[PDB]
Amino acid sequence: MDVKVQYLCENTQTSTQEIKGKFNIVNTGNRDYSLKDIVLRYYFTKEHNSQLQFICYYTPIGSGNLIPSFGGSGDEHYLQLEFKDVKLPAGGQTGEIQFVIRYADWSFHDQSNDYSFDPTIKAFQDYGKVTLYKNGELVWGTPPGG
Ligand SMILES: [Ca+2]
Repeated sequence: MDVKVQYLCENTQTSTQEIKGKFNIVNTGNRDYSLKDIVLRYYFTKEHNSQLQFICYYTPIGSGNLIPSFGGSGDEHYLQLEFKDVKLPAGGQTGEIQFVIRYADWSFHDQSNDYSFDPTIKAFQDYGKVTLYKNGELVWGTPPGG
């Protein structure tokens, strides 16, 4: 009855320099939004202190309209996506948001200890391990320990 996330996994290897997959944010409710009001989080544990980097090679909403950051710590750590003011109508969707998370020094992740990693999902499906927040509330998904 509100926005939700679909996910698929591209890089399925435990050990990799790039976490890689796609998101799709679908507005299933009756209210149009601006994406500027929506926060997405993909939870993963960082194995290194090198700078973490987000890269989106394609999305229909334009990659320049994404505002990536990293937050939390330990088992609460995540990639966060925020957005510029891009309207997302009721019934609409972003379409694919490709994502890669890598280190500036090209260090290897261990994905096996990442809460949001699911290598068995190769086609988009509604996915509760990536969260959305809006208006200070959790509106989609379950965060770690949540
Ligand atoms: Ca990890």
